[PDB]
Amino acid sequence: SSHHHHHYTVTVATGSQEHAGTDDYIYLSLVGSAGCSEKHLLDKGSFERGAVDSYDVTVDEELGEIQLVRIEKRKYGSNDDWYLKYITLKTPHGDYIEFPCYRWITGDVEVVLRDGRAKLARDDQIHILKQHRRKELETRQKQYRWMEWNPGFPLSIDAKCHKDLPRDIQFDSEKGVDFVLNYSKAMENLFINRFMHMFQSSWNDFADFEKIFVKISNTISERVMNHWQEDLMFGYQFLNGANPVLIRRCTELPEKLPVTTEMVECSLERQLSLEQEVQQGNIFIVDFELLDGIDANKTDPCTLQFLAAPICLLYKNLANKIVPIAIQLNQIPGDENPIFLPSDAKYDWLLAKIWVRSSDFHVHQTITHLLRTHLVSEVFGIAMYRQLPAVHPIFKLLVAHVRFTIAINTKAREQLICECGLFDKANATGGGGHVQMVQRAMKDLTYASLCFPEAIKARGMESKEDIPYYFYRDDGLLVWEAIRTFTAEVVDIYYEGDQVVEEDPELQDFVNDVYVYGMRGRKSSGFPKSVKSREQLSEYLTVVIFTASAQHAAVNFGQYDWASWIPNAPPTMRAPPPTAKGVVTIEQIVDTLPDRGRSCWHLGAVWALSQFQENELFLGMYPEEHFIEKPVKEAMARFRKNLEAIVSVIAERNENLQLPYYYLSPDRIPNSVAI
Ligand SMILES: [Fe+2]
Repeated sequence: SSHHHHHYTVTVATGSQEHAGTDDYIYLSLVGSAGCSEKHLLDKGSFERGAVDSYDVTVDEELGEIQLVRIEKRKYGSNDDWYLKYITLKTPHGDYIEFPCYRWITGDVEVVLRDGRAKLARDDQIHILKQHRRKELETRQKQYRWMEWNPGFPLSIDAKCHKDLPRDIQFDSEKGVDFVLNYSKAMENLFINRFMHMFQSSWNDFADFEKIFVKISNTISERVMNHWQEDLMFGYQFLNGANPVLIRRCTELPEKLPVTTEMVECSLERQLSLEQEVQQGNIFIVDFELLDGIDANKTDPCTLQFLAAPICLLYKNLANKIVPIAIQLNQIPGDENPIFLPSDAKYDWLLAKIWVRSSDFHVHQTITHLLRTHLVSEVFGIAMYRQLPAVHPIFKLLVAHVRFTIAINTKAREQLICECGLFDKANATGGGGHVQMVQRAMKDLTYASLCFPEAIKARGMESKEDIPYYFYRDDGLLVWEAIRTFTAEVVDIYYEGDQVVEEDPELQDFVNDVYVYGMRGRKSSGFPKSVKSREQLSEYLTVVIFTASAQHAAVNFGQYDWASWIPNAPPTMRAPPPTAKGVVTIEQIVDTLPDRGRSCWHLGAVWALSQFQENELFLGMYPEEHFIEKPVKEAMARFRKNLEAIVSVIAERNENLQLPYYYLSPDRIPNSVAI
């Protein structure tokens, strides 16, 4: 695809996208320490998609060391956008200089690119480079401003629809990544259009839903189908499901749950008492205080949707497996909030489990998944684009991990979770309830909650010896330390010491745009207002990236496996929680379960949101060479080797498991949060 033009040897790399070529005029200038260059007109032929064009440009006079490159595109007619990858120069004196672009040029502005050697402001001392940097930040801050989408929410990009973002942060495709289009296209692909708007109609039994499900089911999905009524599967999801972040070891029984040793005698397997067992550390808890006060979806007057705020008490049996031993569906005990038990009627216990699952699904969708992953990543991205110039070593590193984050969130807000959005179709927290969740969850979000080892230890889930079957933790720690090592290497490459980090003005303003605008300047978040050490900078970028890639994928890509069997992850409930024991029948649960119309939308949503791209970039795949220097390439190479080793470790582990756990295998962890 190489084309040579003959009258400095200039090589321009055009993008591989479906539209990266442009037929407009492209003029080029070389800005040197001893002079500037005329606007040289490139070939008249249109730059092609995936192209690499070479041109001979003769300078009238010695320009000295080439520092900057101006690129202008003037429309020949009907101006179309052009994705520039990089520009290489082979100078007369025998020097090869690479300028990474990787940006959309739509004629609107003249783009100015700098050498691919990563630089800190402290390194720049001449008017040429400094003016470029200052002006670059001026326009970055003109282009990337903050906005509050909903009160108490983290600040997001200033835009109403997708087309309102800078194209550099838009999707490569016009309508390529669309919630409406991909969800409906799945509902057709999954062969479920007949139920797309078939509300107020209930599935007559499990068998009917099962016959449609077998043809679309997966491995983990079919296991869920065969084992969703088992205490073992119920407890297993609390460690290795799609939302394995809520369980905490119980060191003292909550006073609000008046559970008794005599109540759990049958589940207990050590001849110890319930309190004695808590003293031993074998009792675990999942408390849904965050669902108390959430308003259920009232958008459908012909169906009442209901939430709960359960407290689930679980036990680690002689097999070192965590299984549920007690469930109270609401927060304040009484005569109408029974504590259901595995000894109760089959369907009392089953309905308790169904409600616990529904609550976990609501938390996952809103708190675990959206807020703590997407919106955090978007905050980091907006701060990045505002405060770190493209020549900064932190920008070159994070740009690949915040790719498609702003755009996916904006598309969500314009199609998915807006007022009367697709979210309200099947979820009971539509109409505003989920909004309140985020607000209430905000004050619980802290910088330590995003640091993985601290987060694991904070709930007491640290000991692999006492809690051996926590694969999510085991893989997460491997990946976290891998990324920490990679980030440490980069930091050490670019910061002589803590003084250089501390004196870095653009890093500090980036951190502060995260603290003030991202977290709203809330003191109780724990976010650094300034980084003064390389260990702290490493940890900060580690939080950023791990939230943007590994954690996000762990919370997203278990949705079709585990939520696909609706009884295992109900998006809504159509009856209030049972207030008495021995009064509920399997039929009544089927009637409490979602209708046929919401079924299709939930299934399509989890399937569409559970998808990898055909040419997706996984952890370490950095095709866009923003870094072009040798030491940083070696650091990336080591990153890749350690990741591949972890892939081997995780595969060998999966070979000996009932149900393998592949979500934290780096070969399935994208770079950024694109869904
Ligand atoms: Fe996600």
